[PDB]
Amino acid sequence: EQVCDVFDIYAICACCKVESNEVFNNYTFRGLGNKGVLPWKCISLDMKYFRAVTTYVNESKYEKLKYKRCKYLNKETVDNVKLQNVVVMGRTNWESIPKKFKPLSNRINVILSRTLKKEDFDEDVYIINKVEDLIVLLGKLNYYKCFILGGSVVYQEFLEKKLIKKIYFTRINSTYECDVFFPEINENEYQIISVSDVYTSNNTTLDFIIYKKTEEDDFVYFNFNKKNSIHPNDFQIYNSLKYKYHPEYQYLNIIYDIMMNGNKQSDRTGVGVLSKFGYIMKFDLSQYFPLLTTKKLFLRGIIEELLWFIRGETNGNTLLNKNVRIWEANGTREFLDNRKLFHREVNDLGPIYGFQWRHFGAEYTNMYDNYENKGVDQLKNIINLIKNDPTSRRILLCAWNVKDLDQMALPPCHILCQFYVFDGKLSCIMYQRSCDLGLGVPFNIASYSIFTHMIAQVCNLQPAQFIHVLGNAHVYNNHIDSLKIQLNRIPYPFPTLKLNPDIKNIEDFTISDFTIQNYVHHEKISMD
Amino acid sequence: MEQVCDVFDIYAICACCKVESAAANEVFNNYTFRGLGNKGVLPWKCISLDMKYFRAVTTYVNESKYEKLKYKRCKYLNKETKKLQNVVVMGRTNWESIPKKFKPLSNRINVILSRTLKKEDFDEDVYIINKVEDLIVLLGKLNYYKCFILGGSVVYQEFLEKKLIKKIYFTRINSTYECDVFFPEINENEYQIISVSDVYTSNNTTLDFIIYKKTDEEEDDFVYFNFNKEKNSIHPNDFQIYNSLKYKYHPEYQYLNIIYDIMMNGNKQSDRTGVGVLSKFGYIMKFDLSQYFPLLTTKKLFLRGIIEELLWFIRGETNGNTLLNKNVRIWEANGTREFLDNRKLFHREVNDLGPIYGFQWRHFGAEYTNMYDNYENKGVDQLKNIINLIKNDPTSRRILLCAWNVKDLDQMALPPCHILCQFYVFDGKLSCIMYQRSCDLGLGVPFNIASYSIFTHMIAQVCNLQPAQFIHVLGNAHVYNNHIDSLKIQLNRIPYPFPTLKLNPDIKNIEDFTISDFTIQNYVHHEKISMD
Ligand SMILES: NC(=O)C1=CN([C@@H]2O[C@H](COP(=O)(O)OP(=O)(O)OC[C@H]3O[C@@H](n4cnc5c(N)ncnc54)[C@H](OP(=O)(O)O)[C@@H]3O)[C@@H](O)[C@H]2O)C=CC1
Ligand SMILES: NC(=O)C1=CN([C@@H]2O[C@H](COP(=O)(O)OP(=O)(O)OC[C@H]3O[C@@H](n4cnc5c(N)ncnc54)[C@H](OP(=O)(O)O)[C@@H]3O)[C@@H](O)[C@H]2O)C=CC1
Ligand SMILES: CCc1nc(N)nc(N)c1OCCCOc1ccccc1/C=C1\CCOC1=O
Ligand SMILES: CCc1nc(N)nc(N)c1OCCCOc1ccccc1/C=C1\CCOC1=O
Ligand SMILES: O=c1ccn([C@H]2C[C@H](O)[C@@H](COP(=O)(O)O)O2)c(=O)[nH]1
Ligand SMILES: O=c1ccn([C@H]2C[C@H](O)[C@@H](COP(=O)(O)O)O2)c(=O)[nH]1
Repeated sequence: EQVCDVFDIYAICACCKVESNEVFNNYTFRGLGNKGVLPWKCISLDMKYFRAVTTYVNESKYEKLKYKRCKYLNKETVDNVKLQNVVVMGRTNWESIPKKFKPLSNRINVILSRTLKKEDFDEDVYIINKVEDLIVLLGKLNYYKCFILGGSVVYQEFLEKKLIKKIYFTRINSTYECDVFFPEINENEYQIISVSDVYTSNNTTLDFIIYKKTEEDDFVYFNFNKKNSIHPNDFQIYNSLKYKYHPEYQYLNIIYDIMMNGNKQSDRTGVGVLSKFGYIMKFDLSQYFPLLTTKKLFLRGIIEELLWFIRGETNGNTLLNKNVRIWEANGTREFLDNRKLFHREVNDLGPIYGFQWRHFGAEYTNMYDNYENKGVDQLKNIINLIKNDPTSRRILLCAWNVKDLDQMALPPCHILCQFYVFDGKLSCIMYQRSCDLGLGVPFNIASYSIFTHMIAQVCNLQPAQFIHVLGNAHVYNNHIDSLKIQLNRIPYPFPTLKLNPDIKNIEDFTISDFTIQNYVHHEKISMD
Repeated sequence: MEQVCDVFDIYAICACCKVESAAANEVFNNYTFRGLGNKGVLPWKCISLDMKYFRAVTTYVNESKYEKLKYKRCKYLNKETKKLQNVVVMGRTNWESIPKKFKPLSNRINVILSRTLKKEDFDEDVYIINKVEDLIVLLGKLNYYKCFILGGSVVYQEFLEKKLIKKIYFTRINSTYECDVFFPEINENEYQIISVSDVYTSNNTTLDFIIYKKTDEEEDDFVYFNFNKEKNSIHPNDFQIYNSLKYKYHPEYQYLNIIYDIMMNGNKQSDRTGVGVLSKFGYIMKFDLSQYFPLLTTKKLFLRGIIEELLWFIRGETNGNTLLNKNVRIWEANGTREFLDNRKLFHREVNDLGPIYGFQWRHFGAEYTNMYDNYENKGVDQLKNIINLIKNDPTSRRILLCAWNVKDLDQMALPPCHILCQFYVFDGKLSCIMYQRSCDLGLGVPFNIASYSIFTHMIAQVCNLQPAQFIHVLGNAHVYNNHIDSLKIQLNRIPYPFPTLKLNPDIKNIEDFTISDFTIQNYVHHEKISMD
């Protein structure tokens, strides 16, 4: 029997990044305080979380805890003759709390001090001289759970003395000056078991993770009727998590589903795939920018491609001269000839995305022609519908021009975008007919999330949801080993995207107008 | 105080078919499914999935939960506190109908009610009882998990009348057979449906399974992660039946649950019509066409028009008169002089709908002139192309049929709501995704599901494939305000097992179907609803 298990002693903390290709690990989030106070001004949502966790009590479960504690102390009663949690603090910590919040409401307040005396305190608020006097006080109290609230000294000694059953760890994804830090967590001592959704509060993203020390028959009946070379230990870390609420799991769960249940199919490359048909993912752009964190991703190229689209260009050389090689293989002489485009100049990609967005229906000649005022300017049309008729159900942008497919270097994977406006907020669905989960889809989420921001800003709206509909969704067999590595990495809180606020027209964006902030990521993975 | 059926966990399990009586404008209720047996045996040759279910339910035990049951029954009786098995009780006629190679039923304690036979007349390991009261006595002496009454009709009736049944596990066999004995009519005041299963096909019939009921560290962590969960003027009891159900696995709940979500959480918006809506953005529904045809059952739907509309599409027609002459009025309001003038289509003849679905499917990119023109070999015949892709390049990820022709939208009576179909082929089976930009949940979506489920069958058949999944992606999904009260009624109806769709197998080209090549079979449905 362990003391922390008998007396249910937990730690709860909130750590930021600290002012120093930077490498990342859990120890990236370690900033606790600065000059006796919190490193940040105010992060309300963590405050609300901290209070919610340290005040919550379950009466109907206390008798099992009381029974266990008395058995361990060779007693029949807590006596030895309104349930609340206990919260333990350091003196410096208790001094940093403003007066009007002390003692903490609905909690048994305990202060570890070597200089304070209980006479100038109340009797509700206890003072104890060392760690051992806590265990004595807990054995004499009725309480639900015991939360170590810090600070840095208290965390360290409790952690080395193995008195912590779980750590409730808030990751504050921003950087502050700090002089005190959470002690490094030994991953052979604790491991992450649950990760929350990602949130925005007071101009920072944050999430919540949990470290752990290392009728109903009718349901069965309805399951009376309930594959690929993938082994248990392959996804040990992935399957060991209990709560996977981070939105990155929307992408990772789809990969897991394809690996476990996908259909074996052949492809042009001869690599072969596992495929499934029909998925949705939803990302809340008001709370985070969903740039994958379980590997490193770069954004300059996909931003340039998007600016290239908006200009309505079809000339692959424009990208190539900026060393954006997304379309290079699709514009070679051999690739075009295999498309039977024998009279197409190298890197002339034909009436692809940008041409369809600005000139749908115009006759394509070559990438140097002047198409001004030719065909339908869809992009201008949708921006005008969003501004002037926001409840239209016809706000769609379509790249799948059936008449021009064979003239394109290849037909679009991103068939269409539809927009939706409510209470000054813009959402976007993108339908993708063909989804390379390992390589393409991480970039695709970023492209159309950025696009949704761009459209929202030029329409004086706030982005809300990017909604990604996947058609033929596949994992190439040569990515399977790399994706096994990636599925067993635990996501970090997402970054944020900042657009130059001065840009008010869709055509005025330049590469320098986009900034990714606070991107914390695992190391790059060559998909192979 | 405590009821006998509660102490001893006495359940009924049965399978009921429809019974020959049939007519047009037939009314349906729970009592529609009441056929138990014919001439002392079952009315059907063999429905194996029900047999599998019946075996799983009546053989399943949970050892962990026995100790609580053992204490409960000891307390009731004033008693002191091989493998666990269930008890199964059969009437003598029921026992005699089971082939010998299955008797006594495996892994279960067998009990037979009889007066004309005594234990000496049986070779098998079975208990004979001659009164219901003796079963209760026997149950007090045995160690067992649950007690299931297996019929026949006499046994069912007397155990219901004695109020000895705690739950009825009831299979609805959605086909008609000759019957001479019948499950008793169930009292809605005495028993209510609490769970409904997925719909299945077994041995050329659909069926589902319903249940009538008699009328820790990580646990706290879950509370923690919900710390930030904090609308529309809809009352609780308005969805009393809908929220009473425990398990809603019938595939019709994919539609019903979306309606509920829009009513509870939808956004109040204006719209092009002026009625106003509640709306949400982005849903997916999946229907398994190998197991059922998803024609909604919580209200009456007709399919003749949408089939004729689909055949009109495939012919490439844009002439609304063609449908009107078949007394199909789906497109009538979009073809009037007034409607076309408001579309600024002043030079368009009445009922000339312009370059809409049919024209885009057979002639995408051709210049539209009028509904009477000869368009042969003009534009892209994408319907022909995707059939050829499905036959000759089935792994292609480019098998896509698109009605949203951006150049032609303003020439259309109205822009298409069904933007595109993508197809997927694996293991000789065809699946279809349809993307719908705008979805009238009350009136349009029920018909749209049916239309594209039929189209998936037609494309599957002419490509010698079997239909697998119809997948329906909703973009702007809305409920019109004038539909809300109709939908409140409908959401409190329990779905029936789905019908089946059958096609003339001789039709081998997509263009060769006629209205008489389609048969919907065993459509059981609630009353038609006027959405108002
Ligand atoms: N972000 C977060 O999650 C949290 C951050 N903080 C920040 O942390 C900082 C303070 O942490 P820190 O500076 O380490 O000070 P602490 O909060 O660790 O308290 C330290 C004091 O507590 C007393 N104490 C500590 N250990 C013992 C012991 N074993 N027996 C008796 N008395 C003991 C001593 O006071 P004496 O001199 O009487 O011995 C010591 O000086 C502040 O800036 C605060 O804002 C605080 C709480 C949570
Ligand atoms: N589809 C389904 O779910 C099921 C269908 N069936 C069908 O049901 C039909 C048979 O049902 P049914 O005809 O009603 O006959 P039952 O199976 O109900 O058994 C009736 C006989 O059981 C004995 N019995 C019943 N109650 C008592 C009692 N209280 N005390 C003593 N003996 C009793 C008597 O046998 P005796 O004459 O020896 O006294 C009575 O004649 C068959 O067609 C069978 O295939 C059967 C089970 C389930
Ligand atoms: C940063 C919040 C927090 N977060 C998590 N996850 N763990 C913690 N150990 C933690 O610190 C709580 C103890 C310290 O608390 C305060 C410290 C400084 C100022 C105010 C407070 C508390 C307040 C103010 C309003 O109401 C309170 O209770
Ligand atoms: C239709 C089955 C059934 N279905 C549900 N839902 N409820 C029931 N009360 C039920 O009857 C089971 C008792 C009678 O059973 C048989 C009757 C005729 C022939 C065979 C059997 C039993 C067999 C054969 C295979 O193994 C068996 O047990
Ligand atoms: O932006 C893109 C472009 C391509 N792909 C992937 C999907 C397929 O693996 C392949 C497209 O080839 P086809 O589906 O046309 O065969 O590229 C993406 O995921 N995103
Ligand atoms: O097959 C159809 C055709 C139309 N609608 C509905 C959706 C909208 O309520 C209305 C079309 O209006 P707009 O989206 O074009 O405004 O008709 C459907 O649900 N299904």
